Amino acid sequence: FTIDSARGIFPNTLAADVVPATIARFSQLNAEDQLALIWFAYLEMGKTLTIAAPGAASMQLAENALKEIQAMGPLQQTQAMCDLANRADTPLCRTYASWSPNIKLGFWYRLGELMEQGFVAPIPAGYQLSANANAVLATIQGLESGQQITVLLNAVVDMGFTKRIAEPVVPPQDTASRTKVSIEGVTNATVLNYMDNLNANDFDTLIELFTSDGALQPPFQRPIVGKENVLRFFREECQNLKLIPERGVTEPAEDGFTQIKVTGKVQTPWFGGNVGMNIAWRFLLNPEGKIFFVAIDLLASPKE
Amino acid sequence: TIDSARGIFPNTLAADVVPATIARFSQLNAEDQLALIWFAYLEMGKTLTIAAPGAASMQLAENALKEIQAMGPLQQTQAMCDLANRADTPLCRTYASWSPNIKLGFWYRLGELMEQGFVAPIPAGYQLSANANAVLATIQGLESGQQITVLLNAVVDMGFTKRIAEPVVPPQDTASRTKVSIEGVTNATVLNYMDNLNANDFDTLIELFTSDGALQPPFQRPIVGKENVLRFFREECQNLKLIPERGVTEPAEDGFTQIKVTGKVQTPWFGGNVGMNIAWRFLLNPEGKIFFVAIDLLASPKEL
Ligand SMILES: CC1=C(/C=C/C(C)=C/C=C/C(C)=C/C=C/C=C(C)/C=C/C=C(C)/C=C/C2=C(C)C(=O)CCC2(C)C)C(C)(C)CCC1
Ligand SMILES: CC1=C(/C=C/C(C)=C/C=C/C(C)=C/C=C/C=C(C)/C=C/C=C(C)/C=C/C2=C(C)C(=O)CCC2(C)C)C(C)(C)CCC1
Repeated sequence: FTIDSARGIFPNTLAADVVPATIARFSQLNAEDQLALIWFAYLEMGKTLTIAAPGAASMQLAENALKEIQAMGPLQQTQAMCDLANRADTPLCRTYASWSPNIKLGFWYRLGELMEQGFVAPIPAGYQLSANANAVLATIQGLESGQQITVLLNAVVDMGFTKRIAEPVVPPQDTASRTKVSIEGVTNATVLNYMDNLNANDFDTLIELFTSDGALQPPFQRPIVGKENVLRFFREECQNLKLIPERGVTEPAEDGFTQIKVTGKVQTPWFGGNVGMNIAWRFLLNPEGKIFFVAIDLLASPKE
Repeated sequence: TIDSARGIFPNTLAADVVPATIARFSQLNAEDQLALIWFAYLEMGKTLTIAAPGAASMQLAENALKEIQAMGPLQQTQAMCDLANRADTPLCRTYASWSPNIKLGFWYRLGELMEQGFVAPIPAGYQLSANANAVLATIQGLESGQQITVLLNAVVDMGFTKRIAEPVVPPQDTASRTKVSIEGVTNATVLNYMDNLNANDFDTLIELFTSDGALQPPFQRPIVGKENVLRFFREECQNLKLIPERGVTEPAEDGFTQIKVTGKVQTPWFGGNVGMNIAWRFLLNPEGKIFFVAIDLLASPKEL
């Protein structure tokens, strides 16, 4: 069997496909409505949830692009933000496209602050969203917080126009300091080592758990295949998570493989303990215990 | 901008449940994607018959169909999964070179063969996953015009990315042409647009556009410039019946005029058995040329 056929394991896991549905609707909107909608969502979410500050290295990497926009006159600033949302082919859009998700997020965090302050052209006063756009924002505001932040993440990542620029890799947590997870029902060493090395930012140890051709599938994305690609993903995108697995189930699979599904919560360093996303992991392990495939799913509700 | 013009009549109520539903579909495991379509196809076929693919189309897909028919059953199932997964294989590359009609004709013939048992069918008694059953429920709840647009997009999105299309039909003889009538709208450019498209007269039709003008099909990005728009007309827009009903005409910036028309459109795949609810949004420059036209599938007849 293939990586792609393995996507079908635990086929009855209830993934939150309202998230990609909602991003698809969002993507249909006119660019100015896209930007206003996110401005509205950001302002209202900010009443009860504060975004962590972007890292210093991140801000340094986005600094030249931010300066360029801040130096523009107001009509030109608005046009540059529209170019990003439209995925137009421009130098700024190409630069944005070369960035990891964290750098893109930190770029918009800083523009958000500047718009609140009046230093970068704000959404026009009294702006009203289009018919479709107001419905999309209603949908977003009805979602669990973990689903809301995932919609915003995808909206930010999808902007710009397609060299890879990412933050420096943090040193792994010192061995003495590491905590170990406990999962009801699951003593599988590979699963436990996966969770514990990821919580420690120990990506060189983590990648060693994979088969050479192994894949990792993030929520709502295609599998990332092979150790080179999966390690790059870990280093660019997977730093400083907190995985909090709760319970699991272990079953035999074809050809002497084992499949394990674990559910629990995950926190992103952008929100710390203020947002706990509901997550399932679905592992397919070969006979030696190596990870041939792991999918990470955002779940439809805690009921999942 | 072309992109800023996407915002005209911003309050037109597009059926964004269609791209939402496509996004959810696209998350599914490949075998569930194929079974789901098989199920929708079978149930829709009890009240709607798909027109036969044209002879030229069938000839163009003939070699790929023969190759699949020659495979043993496990390999046929694998080939159809490769298509649904967008895997990189020769068959997937060939499929991706085809226009939508050729892809549709390829699946129409495989559908007939699966019904007959000559090509590996969906396993007897197959049950969809949790997410997949919800996706199919959504589809079955949509208007028929929205259902067929979902199936069209699912078919078009398969394969892996030379352009192969059916031959262009000769324009309808002029003595035989009918003329549309639109309540409220006597604009010659809008009327010539509808009438030339209904006559398959793409050379005359393209002449209504500005050099840099664009056409935006339902839920797709603008197709920009006369070369690209004419190619689109010739590959994809043959044998439609546009039945505009009424419209509204307003001034726009820089001496332009914007016109929105609503009505129905029939595709030759279903003839008069499916009438899709459609809006056209035109932006015409001061000389009457089309700078931008968007074609939208509407959320319900209540948007007409
Ligand atoms: C745009 C824009 C604006 C600013 C918007 C801003 C500023 C938005 C900031 C949003 C952010 C900060 C969202 C962050 C979301 C983070 C998420 C959702 C992280 C989820 C990570 C998970 C689920 C990881 C799971 C994993 C697991 C557990 C594994 O086992 C393997 C690895 C991996 C798969 C990664 C303003 C307002 C100016 C208006 C104009 C336009
Ligand atoms: C896959 C598959 C299977 C077969 C599926 C098949 C066989 C499905 C066939 C579906 C079809 C046949 C759908 C056809 C849909 C056509 C549509 C929705 C056309 C809409 C056209 C419009 C709206 C045009 C509007 C335009 C206007 C008015 C303009 O003014 C400008 C041009 C344009 C924009 C084009 C089986 C079962 C084996 C199971 C395994 C997988």
